[PDB]
Amino acid sequence: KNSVSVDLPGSMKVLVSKSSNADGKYDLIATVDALELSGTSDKNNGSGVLEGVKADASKVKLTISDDLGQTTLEVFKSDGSTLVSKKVTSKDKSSTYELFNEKGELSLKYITRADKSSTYELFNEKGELSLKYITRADKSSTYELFNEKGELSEKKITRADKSSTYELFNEKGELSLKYITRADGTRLEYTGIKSDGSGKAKEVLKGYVLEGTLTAEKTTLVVKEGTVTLSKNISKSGEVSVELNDTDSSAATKKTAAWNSGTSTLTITVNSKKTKDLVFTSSNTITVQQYDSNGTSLEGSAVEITKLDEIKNALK
Repeated sequence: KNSVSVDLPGSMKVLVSKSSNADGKYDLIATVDALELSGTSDKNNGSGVLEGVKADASKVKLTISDDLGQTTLEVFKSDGSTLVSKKVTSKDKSSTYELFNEKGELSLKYITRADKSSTYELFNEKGELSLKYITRADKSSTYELFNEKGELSEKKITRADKSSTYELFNEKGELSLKYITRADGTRLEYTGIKSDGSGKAKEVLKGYVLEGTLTAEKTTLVVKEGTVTLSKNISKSGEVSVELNDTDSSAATKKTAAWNSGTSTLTITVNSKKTKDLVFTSSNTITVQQYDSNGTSLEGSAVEITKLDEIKNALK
């Protein structure tokens, strides 16, 4: 026919006859997710109502507002009254999609908007929220999954700088696992978390992993090489303190260390002579630098550690 294709909110197209019929009306045809719909409108721009029937006897109504600014796609049961789904989209790309349960209440609601923020919600058979995933215009998000009892089972909060906190709870809704991912990608992993707040810790750094424990007061990661044990403590405030302990009583080879929290540096000494500086950086790296053989001042440049063995080597 002489028809015009018209683009519609919601990534749909309608075809509207160019010629009015005897009654002053225009025929409309449109395929939406493979299904052909049809209507007759008194308007000639693509607005109006189209209808179609699916092979499962479901009934589909598309309503297009006068100014083409908004479309409503409804899916009904075979009675053409009981709702299955409804999708409303605007010209600015904002849209709400709703799926209905046999009760006639929402089982799913999903809004996606202009700035590309969105909210996705599932509702259980009680009418209660069972999952919520919200994404923001800066790509931050929060995800919550609840269990049948309505307690939290899984939670992830992701920030705009890409840092995140991921939590898993057991079947009683108690915290079991927590991953804290930093903005730079490094991670603190807490597993086997117990009622008393202690558990296993790992810090995942770029190239290597430290292991340790969590207690009520702090996280302490430990590297041991022979008689020497290095401990990195992270306090509740995020404050780091480092300790070195050497079970070697030999005055000639025993390591002792002095921490400086102002410079986040542990200085190691052997036989009254400084041997190296281990610096615990705000960038979640560890550098090692040696002194000269008199122990007077640092030589060379600091080397950034990328493997656990390098830490071990520094403690020999």
